[PDB]
Amino acid sequence: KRQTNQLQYLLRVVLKTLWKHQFAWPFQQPVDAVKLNLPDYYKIIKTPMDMGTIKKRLENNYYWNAQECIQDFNTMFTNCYIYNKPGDDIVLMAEALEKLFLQKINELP
Ligand SMILES: CCS(=O)(=O)Nc1ccc(Oc2ccc(F)cc2F)c(-c2cn(C)c(=O)c3[nH]ccc23)c1
Repeated sequence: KRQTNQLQYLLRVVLKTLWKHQFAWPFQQPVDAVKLNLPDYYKIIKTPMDMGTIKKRLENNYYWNAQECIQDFNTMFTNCYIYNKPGDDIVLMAEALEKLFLQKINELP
């Protein structure tokens, strides 16, 4: 049986696949509430999360384990579902990314 590190797999396989997805671009940096005109965002969302922050955490030895990283991805998706209206384009984009994420995480070593 091959021994492959879970956090390494999360960086090189999982994050890489999601980052390249056509719907990844609104999730590659923190939400810019000022430019997007969402003045209530940082009041409703208490733990903001994005793939750019996850990428930095994976590169800067932040995570204790793979589950702490998985929680950051889940926070990013649920923040989107909490803030935005169902049926909004951004929600449809997050749902497609979350479906791909769950597929990739099923094959985690
Ligand atoms: C890179 C971060 S950014 O903030 O610098 N750029 C950025 C650009 C577009 C965005 O969304 C859109 C998507 C598809 C459209 F057709 C129009 C949009 F505006 C969002 C965006 C992200 N997220 C997570 C939300 O929850 C959200 N709610 C409302 C906007 C958003 C963020």
